[PDB]
Amino acid sequence: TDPEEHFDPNTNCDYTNSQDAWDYCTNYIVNSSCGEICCNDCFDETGTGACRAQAFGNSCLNW
Repeated sequence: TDPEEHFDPNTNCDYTNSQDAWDYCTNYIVNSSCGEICCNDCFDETGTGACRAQAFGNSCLNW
């Protein structure tokens, strides 16, 4: 999926930009909160499934 048509931030997200939230989630920007959790917290599961690949096996060693 793409993060464009998918936002659903639970009450622990902060950023309300698709790009910045995604970037940090996907370890693009070193931040020590990334992995599947950061996807889950800023995005529903569907958005998450994409963002997970971009943390899992793109930048972060472990999601």
